Amino acid sequence: HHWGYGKHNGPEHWHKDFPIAKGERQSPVDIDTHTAKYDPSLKPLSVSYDQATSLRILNNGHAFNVEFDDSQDKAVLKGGPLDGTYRLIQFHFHWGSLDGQGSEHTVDKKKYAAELHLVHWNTKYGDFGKAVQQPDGLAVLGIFLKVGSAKPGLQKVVDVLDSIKTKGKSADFTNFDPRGLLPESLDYWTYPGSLTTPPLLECVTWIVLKEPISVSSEQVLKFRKLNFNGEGEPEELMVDNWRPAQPLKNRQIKASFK
Ligand SMILES: NS(=O)(=O)OCCCCCCCCCCOS(N)(=O)=O
Ligand SMILES: [Cl-]
Ligand SMILES: [Zn+2]
Repeated sequence: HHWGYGKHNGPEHWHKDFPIAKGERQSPVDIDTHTAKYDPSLKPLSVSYDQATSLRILNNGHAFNVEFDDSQDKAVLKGGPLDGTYRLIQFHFHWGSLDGQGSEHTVDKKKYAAELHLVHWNTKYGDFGKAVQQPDGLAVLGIFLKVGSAKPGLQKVVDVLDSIKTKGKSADFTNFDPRGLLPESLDYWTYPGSLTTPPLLECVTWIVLKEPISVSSEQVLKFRKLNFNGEGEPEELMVDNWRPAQPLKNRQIKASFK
């Protein structure tokens, strides 16, 4: 009985094996655009993905991960609410069975068709492992996806999904440039949160971009063709692999824009 997104192992069940699920700084959260406050103290955000090196893509039975070589200081995120340097280790998506849902974070309760998460760990901690043991060990850049025009930079990921249909499958995936997944504006909302999947560790400084990127219906449709199950097992389409908004509690969401 592993955690998942179904009726018996979904988000409402996670708290049992991971009690932190009802903790003080859980993610995602609804972003009330009116209560969020512009924060002058925020330094401009710096996203340097020019030397990013993807290695492979994997279907972990929950979503698919495009992994990067974080052994050197290549793809890094800095500035903004962040202190020091954060290194890109991987990115993945959360999407729905329908365009009307899929994103984890919401803006004034609005749910986007999907959400992109670029995961980075604080280099002051050496590696990813030691970083997820720190309140500021991680920084995740979240980008909303809506259905409309196709996103050219995403097609390479799309055409490769066929090779990793089922849980456990992986395929080499080099030279993928994540800069092709970024919207025009770096305007964002930021707050202290956690991983949205178990172990739901509260080590994350979330940075959610205001401007969503648009992908085509055909692109998101292929995401939906993926499987939760492993090869040779009953087909369970990989859809609605998103955790709903959690209590904001003792927190304030700051805006990088006025
Ligand atoms: N293997 S290790 O010791 O180096 O580290 C274990 C960490 C376990 C947790 C891994 C979590 C990885 C991110 C999952 C998605 O999070 S989200 N959706 O972006 O909030
Ligand atoms: Cl199901
Ligand atoms: Zn995620």
